[PDB]
Amino acid sequence: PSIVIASAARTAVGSFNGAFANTPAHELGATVISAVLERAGVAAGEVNEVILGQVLPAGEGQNPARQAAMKAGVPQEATAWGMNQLCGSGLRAVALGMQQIATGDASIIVAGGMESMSMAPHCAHLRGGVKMGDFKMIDTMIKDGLTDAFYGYHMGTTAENVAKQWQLSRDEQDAFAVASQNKAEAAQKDGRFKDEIVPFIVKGRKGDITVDADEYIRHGATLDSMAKLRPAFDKEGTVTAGNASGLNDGAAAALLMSEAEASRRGIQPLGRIVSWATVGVDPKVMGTGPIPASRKALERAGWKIGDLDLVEANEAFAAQACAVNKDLGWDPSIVNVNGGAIAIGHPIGASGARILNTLLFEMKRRGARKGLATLCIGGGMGVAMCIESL
Amino acid sequence: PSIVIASAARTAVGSFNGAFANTPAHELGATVISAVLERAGVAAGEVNEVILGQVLPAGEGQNPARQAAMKAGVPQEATAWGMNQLCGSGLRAVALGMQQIATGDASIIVAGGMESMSMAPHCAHLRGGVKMGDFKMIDTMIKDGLTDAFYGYHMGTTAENVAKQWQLSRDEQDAFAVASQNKAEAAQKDGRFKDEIVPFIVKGRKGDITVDADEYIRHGATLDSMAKLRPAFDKEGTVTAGNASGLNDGAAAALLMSEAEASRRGIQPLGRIVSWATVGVDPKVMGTGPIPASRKALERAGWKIGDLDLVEANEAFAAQACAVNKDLGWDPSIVNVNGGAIAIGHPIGASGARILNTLLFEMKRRGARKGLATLCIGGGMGVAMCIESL
Amino acid sequence: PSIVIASAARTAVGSFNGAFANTPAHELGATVISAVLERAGVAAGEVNEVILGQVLPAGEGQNPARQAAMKAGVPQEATAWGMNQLCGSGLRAVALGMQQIATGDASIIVAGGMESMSMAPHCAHLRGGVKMGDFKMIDTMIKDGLTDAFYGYHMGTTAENVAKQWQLSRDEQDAFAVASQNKAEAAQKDGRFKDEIVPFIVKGRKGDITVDADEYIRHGATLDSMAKLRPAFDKEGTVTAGNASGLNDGAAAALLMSEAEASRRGIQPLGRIVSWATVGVDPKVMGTGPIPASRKALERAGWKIGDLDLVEANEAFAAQACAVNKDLGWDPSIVNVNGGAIAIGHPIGASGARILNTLLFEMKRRGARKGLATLCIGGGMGVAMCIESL
Amino acid sequence: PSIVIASAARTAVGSFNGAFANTPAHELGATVISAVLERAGVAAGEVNEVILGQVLPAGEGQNPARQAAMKAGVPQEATAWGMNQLCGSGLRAVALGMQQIATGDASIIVAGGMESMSMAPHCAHLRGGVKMGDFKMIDTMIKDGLTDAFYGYHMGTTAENVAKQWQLSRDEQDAFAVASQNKAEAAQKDGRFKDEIVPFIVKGRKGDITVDADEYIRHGATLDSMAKLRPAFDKEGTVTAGNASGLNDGAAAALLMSEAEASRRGIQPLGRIVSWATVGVDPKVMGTGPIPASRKALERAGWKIGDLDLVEANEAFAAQACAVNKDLGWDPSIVNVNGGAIAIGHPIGASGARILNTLLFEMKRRGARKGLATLCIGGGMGVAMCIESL
Repeated sequence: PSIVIASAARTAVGSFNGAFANTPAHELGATVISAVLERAGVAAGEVNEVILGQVLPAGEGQNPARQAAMKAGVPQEATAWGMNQLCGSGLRAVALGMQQIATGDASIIVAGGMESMSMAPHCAHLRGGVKMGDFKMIDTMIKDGLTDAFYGYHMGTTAENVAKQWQLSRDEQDAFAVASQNKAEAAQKDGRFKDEIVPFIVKGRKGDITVDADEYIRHGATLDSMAKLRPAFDKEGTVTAGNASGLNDGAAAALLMSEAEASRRGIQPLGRIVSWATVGVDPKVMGTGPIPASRKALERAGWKIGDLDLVEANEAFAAQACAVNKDLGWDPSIVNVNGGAIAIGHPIGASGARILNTLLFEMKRRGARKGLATLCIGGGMGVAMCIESL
Repeated sequence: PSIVIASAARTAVGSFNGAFANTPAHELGATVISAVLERAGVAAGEVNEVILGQVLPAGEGQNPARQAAMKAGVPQEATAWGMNQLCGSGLRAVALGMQQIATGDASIIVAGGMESMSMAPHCAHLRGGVKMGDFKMIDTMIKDGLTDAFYGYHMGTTAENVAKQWQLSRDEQDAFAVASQNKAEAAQKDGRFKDEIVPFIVKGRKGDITVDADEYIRHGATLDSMAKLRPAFDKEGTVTAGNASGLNDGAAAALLMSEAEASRRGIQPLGRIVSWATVGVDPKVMGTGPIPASRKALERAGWKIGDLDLVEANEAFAAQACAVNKDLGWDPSIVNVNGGAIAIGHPIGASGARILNTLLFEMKRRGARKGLATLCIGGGMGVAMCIESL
Repeated sequence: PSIVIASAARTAVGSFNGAFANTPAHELGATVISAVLERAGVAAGEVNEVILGQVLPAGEGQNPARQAAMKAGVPQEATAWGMNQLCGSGLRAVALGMQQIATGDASIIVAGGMESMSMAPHCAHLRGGVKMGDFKMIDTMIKDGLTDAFYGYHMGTTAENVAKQWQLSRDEQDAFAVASQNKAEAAQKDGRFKDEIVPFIVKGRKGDITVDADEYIRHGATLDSMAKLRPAFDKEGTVTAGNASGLNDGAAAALLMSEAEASRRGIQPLGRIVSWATVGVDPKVMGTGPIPASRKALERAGWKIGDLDLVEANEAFAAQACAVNKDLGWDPSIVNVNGGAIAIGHPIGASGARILNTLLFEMKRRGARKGLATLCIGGGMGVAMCIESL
Repeated sequence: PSIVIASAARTAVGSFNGAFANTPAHELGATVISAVLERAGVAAGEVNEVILGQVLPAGEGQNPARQAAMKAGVPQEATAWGMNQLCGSGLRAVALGMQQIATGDASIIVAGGMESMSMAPHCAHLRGGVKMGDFKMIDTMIKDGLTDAFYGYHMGTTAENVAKQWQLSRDEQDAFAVASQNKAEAAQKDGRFKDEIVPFIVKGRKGDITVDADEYIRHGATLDSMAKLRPAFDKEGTVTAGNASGLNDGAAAALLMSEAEASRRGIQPLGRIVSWATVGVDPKVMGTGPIPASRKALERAGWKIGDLDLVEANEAFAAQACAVNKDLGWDPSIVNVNGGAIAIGHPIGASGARILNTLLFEMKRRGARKGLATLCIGGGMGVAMCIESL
């Protein structure tokens, strides 16, 4: 079996409690579902199934994958579900949709992710009732999204372990950070993010606001302002708000079919899924995930690391990203060419299909042939996908 | 590729705020992951992935699939993820595990679902603040678990939708409920749940307790206690607490590998998987989804309805249970043979793997060669899976 | 001016989440207002104002004193208000009521207090929003009722402070506690609380229940059972759940008018208010408040300590009650002759009027001429009142 | 006995979730206590008691009046208490303080009120527990401050009741409202609130901010802007956000002593308390409370309405302030000469002391001999006080 991504689409990535602050994740998904359809020239009625990565759906109601597909004009007769491999979710769902077609269970899939970190609620187990004493209202964003369930600290603490252990300085983390911002700023101003970003309409009482730009990219980000910041997690540490990714909203997806079905319907695919892999790692240093995963991926495809023409390797933190690129040995000038998540955002469920978009459209936009994606995952994992142009 | 369930186990279904009142989902899943590896005689180090359905993880921490897997002693090596096709999750998880192996993406999987409806919290989105006025704390079990996202009403009102369309009166639904309970109270006492139940140790402070019995099986269910219950959803309706399944906790799973690997390891499998399907229906009448799903999977297997020796059609509601039995027309006597969910419980995320357990052990018990599981799903879907024994 | 207490009444004191678990404090208040009126032969239309101490009114609605007055049939032309000097409240309200008559502003006042520690809610300030991170739902009973605002610790710690200062052993404290229980039991059995208690009807759904006995009094309390408790505030402490008072519900009040008015009406009053006083102490030793307050009240009356025939010294904690008794040196045999708050309970805003009721009805029973009621107060205060029989 | 007001002060009145959005009421109180002391030349060590009206103390900790006293340097030997007669509180407190002096129980009292409507929390009674389903988090500001407990509707509905009863047009109410704003703007600009206001320093991480101006007063308020507003309580009503007072934070107080004691110390007092009164009315028309309370206060003083030189009649709503003025018939030109609560705000427990401050400092500046302050009260009450210059 041979599967292509016929088309791809993402919302812009919103900043925490910003442009999308009150926008449910499935709203962002419904637009992205309609956009991949409209891009490939496929009708909504032809979709066999909608898969959406999503980490924090508490309070959005029954199966927000189905809400997203239904709002988007997908018929009741198709199916829809969500899944969760954390930061890996958005790219994994694409691998899961790829499997759907390989087995002869579906022909055409919409796969990706969607997150609204903004709309994640606070929660408390209250059925027994609280006879007396204070109790906690738990921020599900932190608890279920960013906190290690075994060691009880933030993801930023796992980045410190990795920084200490590869001997990455506070200066090196900030230089990779200021670089990521600079490459994103240059790309946005260069209209490199136009093709992939589908504009989203935030409906309001005293005004509709059209959002088609990444609002988290800081313009003119310097080395002086970076170096002034405090360590956010470790009191004598190195990882900061500046060289770490942020809390963000967005959605992103890809319409998948068999290669020959694309051809039939006169589509001109953005890429061909040659391989994928997920692998586990020690939770303390989850950020190194992308090393074994990208090496399993590459083995599965039959490529050496030096065959890749372009890479998106997620920037969860400046610490881990640098360590991944140090290990893998790929030319840093092909990595994250239009910047990284430190500049653009980290909408967790969406993140993997958010970079799938950036790589596919840049593979298009420079005539690259081979190209990989990879992301570290909390609790100790990595995921990757190899993509070959047609 | 031919894929076989080498083993299968499940916790007892627990009552709502009962024996597993304060037991998180991943503790029950962790018992279930151990008991499948123990029964097959396969170690945890051999497991590539853990795939667990779960509808209600809010509050539980990052990726509880990974938590259940690490507490099982499946090493950091393997990966693990959660997924959500609502009541269908537990069985879909099995189909997906089967998919990982069919595409050569892995060797050995443990697929199923878990659910603590008891531990599901109240929540509200409070980042914007509430400048003034009262607000609602939302019961996530109801909002994300049981309430249709489109018409905004509970699944017991979709059972009024189906009860009117197939003219199923109150005396027909009280007949199916008592007799599910009677079949369920006959199996539990006669030991027919023994094999498929692994006991769970509810760790306390002043007394460890061992649970190993479906506590939600009321003993001596008469028709006269059934007919005096008031309607629970529509004020002049036919769906009461008596002719519907309840809120419950539990976990349920299966070890997957190729037939040639089980054949290899000297494992006599519970059964080969021959097909599966999932189909969407009108969300108003969501309980008719097993009808299309059972028909699609029966075609993918090459079977007829008459070929089936044993069947689990999950009893979400008495209305929709008699609606699938009427349309599909299979012999009533070969279906939900040991009773069903009205009598056992409805642990949503795990319910799919709960009935699949019951099928595979009652397929080994009576010498059935063919068996279909199937389930209705909120938002309007169904899932089916055909199993032949070896 | 000479002001008398024409009549008094109180409810039984309810155990925490016991008989009165779902009864708003103003319902208890309304019954006691009705009772004082009946008992004095005074009509509700004759009341000028109602003054009710109440520490924990959150969620009860606008000015619960007014709610109580209105429910009791006191006319809309009268007025009502609440006040808060913590445990001193119910007694202070009586002094404030006396002052309305002394200054010629009113003729007829109903004064006392009311409290439902059970119905006190959890709260959080949510207007600003909680942009990110956990937050506490605060138990208002603990925070506004029982925690010192300066040192941050519970009243129980102030008790340890006094235990250490006065070198009071765990054995002396436990003895005092058991004595309280045994006195209260004996008094209850002999009918000594009948005159003071007005029965309260708890209106249900499946039956009304009449409460006319103090439910917190433990019958057959043993020294052993007290000796086996663990310290409740300091892990190497002496103050326990046993030798501390409890968390309780109740109301209590007095009807006041001038001595000349009672004579006009032919009323035989329960007592003349001869003096009162309130004084501050260090918050860390707040249990000592009764010492300066009592001495100041006695000086104002022109009485020596030895002139007192009966004393109600409130038992917040055994440690502080023992310190008070040691310092003042009054004959312990005339203090709390029918037991105290360790046995009976501590409904904060009501307590001072609860112990006035006990003192008044006992002084009548035994023909005692001179009495005194006193309490300690959180944050370092005392209140006392001198009463003489007519 | 003859009691004087030796000195007075208030904070600026803050807008809802404005300047004082995160300032607990006792911090504002403490600044006002320090101020009255400074202004009278009286030391904190000389204060016997502090009495502070406060409607919304939930979550603030034990007895915020004590907390305010202690922060201001008032010794632990003094006492303090809070009280609640709703909007009447901060004026009622002054009368209560007067009575402590008249009955010989104290020499020096600090009395007024304090309120942080901004900091009032949301709450819910959670001890029994929520077995299942949604429940309400109740805004304590609305529930305990602004909702009638008998009729279940907002104070603004009682204003509509008065508007209908007195036939007061939308246009008359709006004219009154604009006049209030324009009078307050003029007084603010001319420096008339400087004498009464003590500046309050709001402490901040990145800057302390001094607040010495009433921030709620609208500059350049137009009749057209008022006329365009929608009714806020009744869809065919007349009462709007514009012609109602607002939700506000502030504190305000008076230092009291005997006339002879002021003379001993060489203090020129702001006024002698000549009389006070409080009376009840029907809760449905609570806005009329000032009518019988004022008449009763004047009777007690031996004054005719025509004898008054200046009046502060608090403006909870235009409708009721108009009714009061029409009934009493005092010259509108001497009422609220510096504007009123519609413009300045309505910090509920502080308001009666805020208007007394405004009355006193205006009497001083214009040499007015006789003054009256009055407020309406939720639940159907009025309070009034008569003041004469020395």
